[PDB]
Amino acid sequence: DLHKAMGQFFDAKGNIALPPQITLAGLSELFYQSDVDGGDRHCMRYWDYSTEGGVARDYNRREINTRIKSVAARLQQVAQPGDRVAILANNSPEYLFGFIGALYAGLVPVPLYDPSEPGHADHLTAVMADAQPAIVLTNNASAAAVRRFFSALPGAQRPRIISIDSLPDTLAQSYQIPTPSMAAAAINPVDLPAFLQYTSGSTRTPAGVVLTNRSIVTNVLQIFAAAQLKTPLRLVSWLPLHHDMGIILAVFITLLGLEFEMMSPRDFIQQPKRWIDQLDRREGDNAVYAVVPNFALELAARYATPSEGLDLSAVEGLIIGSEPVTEKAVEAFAETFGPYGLNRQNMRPSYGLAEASLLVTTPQTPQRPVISYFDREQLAANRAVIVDKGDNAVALTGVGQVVRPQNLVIVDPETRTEVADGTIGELWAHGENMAAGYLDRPEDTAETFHNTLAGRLENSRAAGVPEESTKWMATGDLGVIVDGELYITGRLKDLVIIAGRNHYPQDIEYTVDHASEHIRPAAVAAFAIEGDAVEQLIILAERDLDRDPSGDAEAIDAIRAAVTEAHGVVPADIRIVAPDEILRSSSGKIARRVNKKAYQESH
Ligand SMILES: Nc1ncnc2c1ncn2[C@@H]1O[C@H](COP(=O)(O)OP(=O)(O)NP(=O)(O)O)[C@@H](O)[C@H]1O
Ligand SMILES: CCCCCCCCCCCCCC(=O)O
Ligand SMILES: [Mg+2]
Repeated sequence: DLHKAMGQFFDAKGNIALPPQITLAGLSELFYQSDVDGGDRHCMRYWDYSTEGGVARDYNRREINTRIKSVAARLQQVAQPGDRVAILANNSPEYLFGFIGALYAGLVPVPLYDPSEPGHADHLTAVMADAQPAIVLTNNASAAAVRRFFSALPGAQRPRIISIDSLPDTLAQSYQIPTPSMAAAAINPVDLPAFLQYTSGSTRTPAGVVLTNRSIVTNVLQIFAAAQLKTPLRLVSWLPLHHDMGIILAVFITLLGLEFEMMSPRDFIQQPKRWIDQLDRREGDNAVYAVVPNFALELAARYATPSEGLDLSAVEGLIIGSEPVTEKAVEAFAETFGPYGLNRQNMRPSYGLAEASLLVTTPQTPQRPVISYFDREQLAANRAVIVDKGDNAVALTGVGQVVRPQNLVIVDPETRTEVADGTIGELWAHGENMAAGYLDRPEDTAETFHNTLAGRLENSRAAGVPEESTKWMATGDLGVIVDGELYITGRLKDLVIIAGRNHYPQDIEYTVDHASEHIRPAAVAAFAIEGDAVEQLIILAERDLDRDPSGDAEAIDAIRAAVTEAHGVVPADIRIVAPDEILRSSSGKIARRVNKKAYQESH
C-alpha cells in the first residue's frame, strides 16, 4: 500500500520527520521488500528506436532490483561509500540501473550524457575536473564513445569504465547494505550527499548541485502528497536522464515500483506520434501520466495528428514545465487532442529547479490549467493587474501552489523583503527539499542558498520559518502570486530592461510568433544585449518548415512593426534562420542564453 507507506513520514501537522539513518537507497529497498508478491509485476518498458519501428525491452519489479544490486556489488569491489561515479550513457535501462546502483553502494552518482552526442566536450571536461569521479558507469552502446573521450589522458589517469550490460547478474548476490559510521564527527546518513546534478543551458562554468538524501527524499514525499496520484499508474517519459526533471522522475517512479515507459528525446522529436501513441489507453490502464516541456505541446499538436480510435481519457496528469508554459501551446494541444479524450483539466503546468531537488509548485486545486491576462504596462512596472483578454494584455500561465512542507515567497531582490501578492518579485524558497549547495563553490552557495528574509508582510507566505533563518534559496526567477496562484514571468538575469521598462522574453516571443506565419511556431529567442549606452533587443526566429528565405524580408518588417507597437521597442536586430538552426538543449527546448552567447560572438 503506497499511500500508507508514504504517510509514515508525516506527522499530524503535515511535518516530515526523517530517521537519521534513512537514505534514498534505503527507502527504495524498504518499499521493494514490502512489495511482497510484486516481483513479477511489469515496471519498466524501454523503447530502442535504432530501427524506425522500435523494439521494446521490458523489466519487472524483481529484475530491476537485481540489476541495481549487480551494479552496486561491482562498485563495492572497486570503491567506497562517498566516492563519485559519472553516468555517461544514452537514455536506457542501464542508465537507471547505474544511477540507483551507485546509491545502493553509497556512492554519489553524477548523471551525465552520452559523450558522442555533440555539444558536451567542454562541459564534460569541466564536470570531470570539478567532481573528479574515479569511475564511469556506461552501457555497451556508449562505451566506445566514453573510452574515446578519455583517450587524450595518460592511461593510468583514466577513470575505470564499467559497462553495465556487460555485468552478470551473479554479482547481485554479493551486494552488501552499507552501514553507518558511529564516529562522533559523523554526518547522519540522511544528511549525506546523494547525487550531484550539473545543470545545462548556462554559458558559465558548470556547478554541481549537491542533493542530499534528505533533499531528494523530502521532495519525493512532497511530490507524492501534492500530486494526488491515482494508482496504479504508468508514467511515460522521453526526458533526458541527465536533466533534473528526467532523472528524479525516473527515480521517483522506480523507487515506488510504479510503471515507467521511456525513450530518448530524439525519438520524440523525430516522430512525436510515438509519444501520443504511448498515452493512448491500453486494456490494463488505470492512470497515465506524462511530463514534458512547453515546446513539446506545439510539436505534438502539429505533427502527432490523431487517428480514429485514439483515446487519451486515461491521461490523469500532463505535467508541463522546465520553461515558460504558454497559452498558445496549451490551447493548441487541448484543441487538437480534446476530441480524442484528452481532458484539458489534466494539463498541469508546474515549476521547479535543481536547487530545490525538483518540484516547487504544482496545481493542487481543480482550477488548472490557469491562463490569466495582465496589463502589459503595469507588468513592466512590477505589478500584476488582471485585464480582459487581448487589450495590451500579457498572457501568463499559472503553475499552481507550493508543495508542502515548504515555503514560497515573492521577494524584492534589491531590499530582500517580501512583497504583496500581485507585486512581481524574485521567488525565494525554504524547505528541506533544498539542495545543500554547489560543490566546492562557497560564495556561489552563499549567494543562492544562504539568504535571509529582511522583512515580511503581516500575512506572510514565510509563516512557519524562523525570522532569522539564513537558509532561503533565491531562485533567480521572477514571478508573482495572484489570487493564490504562482506565475513565472522570467529569469531575473535575462530581463529585458529598456528605458526603465521591464520586458519579458516570453511576452516578446509571443508577439514575434503571432506577427507572421512565416515564422516557425514557438521557434523564437528574444533577449537583450548591452548597446552603446543602453540595452538592445535582439530577436532570433526560424522560418517555418515550408518557407523560402525570400519571405524573410517581409517577415522581418512585420516582426519589427508588431514588436514596436506591442512593446514600444524597435528591435536592434531581427535574424531569421533555417529550421533547427536555433540552438537547443538535449530535451529539445530553445537554449536562450546559449544562443545569446553565440550571437555576441558574431556581433
Ligand atoms: N513552469 C516554468 N515556467 C517558467 N520557467 C520555468 C518553469 N519551470 C522551470 N523553469 C525555469 O527552469 C529553471 C530550472 O531549470 P534547471 O533544470 O534547474 O536548470 P537551468 O536553470 O535551466 N540551467 P543553469 O543556469 O545552469 O542553472 C527555473 O529556474 C526556471 O528558470
Ligand atoms: C507521476 C508524475 C507526477 C510528478 C510531477 C513532478 C514533476 C514536475 C516537473 C517540474 C519541472 C521543473 C524542473 C526543472 O526545470 O529543472
Ligand atoms: Mg538555474
